[PDB]
Amino acid sequence: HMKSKLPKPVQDLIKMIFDVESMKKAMVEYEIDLQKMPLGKLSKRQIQAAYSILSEVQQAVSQGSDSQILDLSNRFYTLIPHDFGMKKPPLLNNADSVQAKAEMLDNLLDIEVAYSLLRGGSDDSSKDPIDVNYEKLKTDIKVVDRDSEEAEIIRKYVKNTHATTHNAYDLEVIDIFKIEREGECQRYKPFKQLHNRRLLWHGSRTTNFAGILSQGLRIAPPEAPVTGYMFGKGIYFADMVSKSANYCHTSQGDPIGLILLGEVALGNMYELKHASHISKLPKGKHSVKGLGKTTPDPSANISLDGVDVPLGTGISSGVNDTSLLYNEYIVYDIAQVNLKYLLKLKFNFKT
Ligand SMILES: CC(C)CCN1CC[C@@H](NC(=O)c2cc(Cn3c(=O)[nH]c(=O)c4ccccc43)ccc2F)C1
Repeated sequence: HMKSKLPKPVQDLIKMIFDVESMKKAMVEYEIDLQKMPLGKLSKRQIQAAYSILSEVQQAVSQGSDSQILDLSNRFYTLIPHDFGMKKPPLLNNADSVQAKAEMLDNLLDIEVAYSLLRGGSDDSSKDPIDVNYEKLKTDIKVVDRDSEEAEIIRKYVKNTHATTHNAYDLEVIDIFKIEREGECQRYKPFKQLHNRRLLWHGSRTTNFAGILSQGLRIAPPEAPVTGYMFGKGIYFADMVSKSANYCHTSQGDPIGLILLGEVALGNMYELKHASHISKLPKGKHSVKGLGKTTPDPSANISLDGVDVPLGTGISSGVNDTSLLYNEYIVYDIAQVNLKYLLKLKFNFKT
């Protein structure tokens, strides 16, 4: 084949996110049986069906027995097969079981998109598959220059917003990509001049990124249990890099992770201290802010293309009885997100 004229960082990114064995490795982390439910047999209607059974388990948990829960728990394992042998699988009887399986199904939908792109489309042996798979993302990916002003700001945002409670690792920036999804700037147009626009982190495991870069950051479907998410079904961001970095699910077994920096139109923020499982904001509000105990220093804010970057060192917020150690931002319209950068990170585990 032609050998591909993309930059080397962009080629390694494409290899990373379209890695088939990594998708299988991700599925087994959720205790799924690849013998019964392999990567090829995965589909949206199976995942939505599973979401719905998880919504029924939510219902029984919220109204209190282990007799009826058994039936609802088993119907979930029917739709998404798990690897337990001749088993008796673990009972899904609490809020944690609902949250845990909801976050799995979240990941399965992103993996299904990644694999469907991979096994959809055309097969040209004369083209480099790195180029072929790059075009399927419908995203322009350019490498940011390490001496640029935007690179200095971004590295400082990584540097300053690593929390003391997440000091089992620290992060090196390997590559900084400027990204532009097809039609996203057009979709963002109603919110482009809205007040309180902020550059915020979104971390996910590397097997989600083909899905994210093709479909954008999305909302979990109607079938999904709204109790499974702390502030309901929206798109979640953080202003502390380490908080988002944790959702990469790096370890000593693959700490090369990916993380987004997106422009989020927060507007009038509906501020909250504790969990509120809502599927629609109160009138006049454009986002939720989960109030953190710690927050980046408001006086040390910096502008990048007219977008605030909260890159100050973590200080006390003056908020008392909150569930959250750090801030949290949620939007419930996908048009309020415009993804600007993607960072490839280097997790130095000190344990
Ligand atoms: C399931 C599939 C159709 C894609 C639908 N969503 C794309 C966005 C994905 N998930 C989220 O935005 C989300 C992500 C999390 C966890 N999370 C997270 O994964 N990364 C973060 O940076 C983060 C920051 C603050 C709080 C939570 C974070 C919790 C609830 C969510 F709804 C699922």
